[PDB]
Amino acid sequence: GAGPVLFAVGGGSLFAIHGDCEAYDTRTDRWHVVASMSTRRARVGVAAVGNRLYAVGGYDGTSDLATVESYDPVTNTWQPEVSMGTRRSCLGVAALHGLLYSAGGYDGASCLNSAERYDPLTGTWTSVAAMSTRRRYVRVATLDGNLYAVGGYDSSSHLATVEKYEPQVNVWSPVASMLSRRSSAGVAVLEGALYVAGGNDGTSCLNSVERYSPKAGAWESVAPMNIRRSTHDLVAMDGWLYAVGGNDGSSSLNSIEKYNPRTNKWVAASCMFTRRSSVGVAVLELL
Ligand SMILES: [Cl-]
Ligand SMILES: [Cl-]
Ligand SMILES: [Cl-]
Ligand SMILES: [Cl-]
Ligand SMILES: [Cl-]
Ligand SMILES: [Cl-]
Ligand SMILES: [Cl-]
Ligand SMILES: [Cl-]
Ligand code: NA
Ligand code: NA
Ligand code: NA
Repeated sequence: GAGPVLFAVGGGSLFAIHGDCEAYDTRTDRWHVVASMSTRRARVGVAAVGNRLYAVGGYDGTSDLATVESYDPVTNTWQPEVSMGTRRSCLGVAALHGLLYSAGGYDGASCLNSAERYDPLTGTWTSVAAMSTRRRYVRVATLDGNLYAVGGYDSSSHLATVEKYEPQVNVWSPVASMLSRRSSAGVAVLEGALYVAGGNDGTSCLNSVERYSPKAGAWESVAPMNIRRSTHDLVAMDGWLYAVGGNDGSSSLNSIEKYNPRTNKWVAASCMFTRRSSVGVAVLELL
């Protein structure tokens, strides 16, 4: 065998919030329309847990959502799940030891530093230790058994700071700060390194990319993307990085580019049907 399939869920465009979804087949470089969600969700957290898709929170054009829904690729369908304790748009979402974490975001009034976790067996959310920082527009990714919360926006500054959640003790700890301030960046783990691509640093949309090694605890610059992207998403697929959707500062992107770390190079791929900024992305193993 089963191969990786990329899923672009929700997002927005000019004056639009999407509920539709599409899937990218790496073998054929082709996109396929898949089941639409029950709710329109942009700025949604999307994570794969148990080879099932979870769309967490988001913004439906009027409200910041607490609701969650789930995608079954076998039947190609979505279903409701238990809602979070907080409404969260612009959040980070990741899978860790089989549990689904939601960190940071915006509840309609404040930038959140809180976090909670979902056990899909019991369908239950429990709060977890809060981050040291309010992190709107945060991204979250799992590396070596820890959660990494990357950049974001407290109510006033764009952040270059990073935290990591240790679940053995339920504690957030600082991580070396990135070389750049970034909100709405794309974040993904590839061959043991945490890649952060694009984002907005408070001044412009970024095409720069950096990566973090936990062994050293150090950040290192990497080839920039071909297109400046904020609110896009980043995912690891079959040895490559895929940067999906986002915004170049004016137009919502349907563009896709992929990063080969052996050549340190970015190359375009087949673009989506829909333009999706603040899009959720995840990878399933399917055959
Ligand atoms: Cl399918
Ligand atoms: Cl976002
Ligand atoms: Cl890992
Ligand atoms: Cl700032
Ligand atoms: Cl600075
Ligand atoms: Cl990833
Ligand atoms: Cl390859
Ligand atoms: Cl375009
Ligand atoms: Na806990
Ligand atoms: Na270290
Ligand atoms: Na490839």
